[PDB]
Amino acid sequence: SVIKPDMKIKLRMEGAVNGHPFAIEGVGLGKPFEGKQSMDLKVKEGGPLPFAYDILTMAFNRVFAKYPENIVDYFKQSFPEGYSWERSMIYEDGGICNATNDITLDGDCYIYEIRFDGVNFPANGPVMQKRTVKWELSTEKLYVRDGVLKSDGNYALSLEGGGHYRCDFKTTYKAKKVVQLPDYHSVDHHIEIKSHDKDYSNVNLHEHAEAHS
Amino acid sequence: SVIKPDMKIKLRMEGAVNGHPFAIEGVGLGKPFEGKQSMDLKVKEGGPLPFAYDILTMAFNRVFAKYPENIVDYFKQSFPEGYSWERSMIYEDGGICNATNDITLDGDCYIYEIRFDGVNFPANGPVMQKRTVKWELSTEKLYVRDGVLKSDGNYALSLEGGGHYRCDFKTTYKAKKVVQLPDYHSVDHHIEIKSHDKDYSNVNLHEHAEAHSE
Repeated sequence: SVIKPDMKIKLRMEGAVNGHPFAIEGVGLGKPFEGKQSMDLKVKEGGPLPFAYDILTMAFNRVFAKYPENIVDYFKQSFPEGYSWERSMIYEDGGICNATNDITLDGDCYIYEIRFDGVNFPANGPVMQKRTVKWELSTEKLYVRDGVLKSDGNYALSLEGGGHYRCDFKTTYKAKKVVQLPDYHSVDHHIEIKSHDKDYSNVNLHEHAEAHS
Repeated sequence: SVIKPDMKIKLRMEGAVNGHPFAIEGVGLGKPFEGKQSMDLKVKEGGPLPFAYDILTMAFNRVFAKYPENIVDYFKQSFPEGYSWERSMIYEDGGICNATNDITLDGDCYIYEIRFDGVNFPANGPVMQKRTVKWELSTEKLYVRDGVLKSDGNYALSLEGGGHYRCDFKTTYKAKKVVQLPDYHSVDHHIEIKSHDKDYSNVNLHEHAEAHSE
C-alpha cells in the first residue's frame, strides 16, 4: 500500500522532568515489515540531561512491528493520514510520566511530534541518579475499549549493581480516520541503546518488535 | 516579613490535554494570612477548551493558607527566594494529569509559571463531556520524606445528575533555599468557580485554605 519496506524517521521531542525543560531531535530509518528501526538522537536544549535517558526511549511508533497475517494491523492501515498516542508511565517509587506523539507521513519519512512530562522522581532515586542499565524485554498487551485501541504492560529497568525498577505503561492509540480494529494480542519489544557519548548528548537507539496471539 | 497582608498574583499556564495544546493567563489577589485568594483567568490559546475546566483549578500556591502558630509554615518562610511544586493527578477512569509550578516574588506580586499535561481521558468520560460541577472540600495531608515536603489527597468532583468522580493527588514541594521543615499536618481547601462565561474563556476563581493538626 503506502508502506514501503524501507522508511525514514524525523522527530522532535519537547519536554520536562521535575520542572526542568529539555528538547531532543532525531533522525532514523527502519523496516516496518521486519519490525526493526534505529535512530540517532541529539540533545538540543536542557543539556546535559540530569536524569536517566532510559525513561525516554520508549517514547522515541508501532508501525515498526512485525504482524502475522492472522492479526489485524491497526498501525499500517492508518496511513497515509496517520495516528496519535497518549501514554502514562507510573514508576514504583512515585515518579510519573506522561507523553504524547502525533505521527504523520511525508513522502517515505515519518514525522513525530512528541511531548514528554515527568514529575515526582525522588532525588535519591535510580532515575535522577542515572543508576539504570537497560529495559528488560517488554510485552505490551493490546485490547479495545469503546471503539478505541488501548494497551498496557508492566515493564522493568535493570539497575546498576543488581535488581530491577518497575514501571506500569498505559497507552491509548487513535487513528486519524476510522480503521478496522484488532482483537486482543501481544507485542514483544526489545529496545536497546547501542552507543552514546558520556553525557548522552548523542545517542544511538535500536528496537525490534513482533506481535503474537 | 516579606509577606504582606495583601498581595497580587500573575500567572501563565501552558499545557495540553489528550495531545491538544492550550494556554491560559491570570491575574488575582489574596490575603496570605487569612488563607484567602481570588483571580481572573482568560484562555489565550486552544479555546474554547474541549474539556472540563475543573481539572485545572487546583493548578491555579500554599502561601495562601492560614497557618496557626503551632504548625511550621514552610511556604511563607520560602520567600523572598520562592519555591516550586510537582504534582500528579490520577482519576478513577484512567485519566492522568501532571503539573508543575515555579513561584517567584516580585515586589508584592507572586508570579507563577505553570506547565500542565493530561492524557488518557476517555471520550465518553465526565471530563471530555464537561459533566463536572465542583470540587468537594479537599483535605490535603502533608508529610516529610527524605528531607522533602510531600502531600497527598483523595479528592472528588461532583457530577451532573448525581454521583462523584474521584481523583488521587500527589505533590512534592521544594523551597529554593533551605527552610525549616514542618511536622505532619493537614490543610482543608475550598475551591470554587464563582462565575464564568458560557465556554469558560473567562473564569473568576476563589480559594480558601486553613491548616490543622492534632
